Amino acid sequence: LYFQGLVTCFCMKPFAGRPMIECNECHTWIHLSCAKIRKSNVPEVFVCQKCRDSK
Ligand SMILES: [Zn+2]
Ligand SMILES: [Zn+2]
Repeated sequence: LYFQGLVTCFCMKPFAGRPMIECNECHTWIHLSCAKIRKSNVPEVFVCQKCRDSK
């Protein structure tokens, strides 16, 4: 049950045992649902919105 209360996603809500996905570039852990990813179609490579719009 580690990191249960840890907030890493941009939505400011904690892990809470919800499915997560890591940005391939900034290494931030984002909620799978916040990443707008359907559980039936999880990409090999995920890049968060912020990294996509870098600089
Ligand atoms: Zn989130
Ligand atoms: Zn990123």
